[PDB]
Amino acid sequence: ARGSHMEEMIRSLQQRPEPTPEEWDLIHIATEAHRSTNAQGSHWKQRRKFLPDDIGQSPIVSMPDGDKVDLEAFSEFTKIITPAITRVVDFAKKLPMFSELPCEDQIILLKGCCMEIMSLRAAVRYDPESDTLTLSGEMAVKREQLKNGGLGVVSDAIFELGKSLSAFNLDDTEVALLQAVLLMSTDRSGLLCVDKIEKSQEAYLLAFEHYVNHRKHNIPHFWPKLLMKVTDLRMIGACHASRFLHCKVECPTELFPPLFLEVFEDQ
Ligand SMILES: N[C@@H](Cc1cc(I)c(Oc2ccc(O)c(I)c2)c(I)c1)C(=O)O
Repeated sequence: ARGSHMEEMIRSLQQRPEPTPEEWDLIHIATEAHRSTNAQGSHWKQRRKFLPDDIGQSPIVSMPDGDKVDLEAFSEFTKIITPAITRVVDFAKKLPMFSELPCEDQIILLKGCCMEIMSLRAAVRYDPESDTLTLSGEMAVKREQLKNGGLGVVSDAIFELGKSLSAFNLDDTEVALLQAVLLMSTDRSGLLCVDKIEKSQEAYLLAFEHYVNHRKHNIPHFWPKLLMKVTDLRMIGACHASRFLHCKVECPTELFPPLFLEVFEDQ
């Protein structure tokens, strides 16, 4: 019927496929890679400081879509963006299927997912009571502030994602696997090792579907619902890439930290 008598008893309430031992090892590695690079781990809610409320209310630099930029808010956010980008690279480097790619492939994949991953890490720290996001576990920001400091409607999409993810009760492994599925994408141009990257994505997706089955979440249809959030995050990444091109047409390079320009000054 099954396996041994013990195995069937332990699996008695399981229906759905659980992770294999090899998937559990993949899951453990990705979870630890995320927790060792996710800032302020559990400490974030006490240790975050609100962005002063008089910053972000003065958008005066024009943009093509008519959502203007407040340069002082954009400066406060870019001031802390280089350590946050650096943690996404630290995370990817800790995944063996990423670190074994050619160096050129690893840079293309990191450029392709960086905003998706930093937006997910802000959105999972949405706080319903203050209606804020937390940036790098330290800066609490209101919708108006993040919208006027350069993101424009991107910030609304991240807040909407953050508010919707509260009911999903994601744990650190789910966040780490959504990050690995975002990272291991072949939807980018100029990759060499396409088949290998697709195979990794498929291994991460299936470990992730089996870990979701293991967790027995209390909202129904959890796995497709979570896939639809991955799609929302890729839309957020595309919106940000379009918006960042416009930033650079409008504003001088001196305002953009070198690593921020490198990861996104892109297509
Ligand atoms: N909160 C994340 C890091 C994180 C840091 C920052 I600054 C963010 O804001 C952005 C992002 C792109 C931009 O062009 C602008 I202007 C502001 C976001 I959204 C996320 C972490 O915990 O790693």
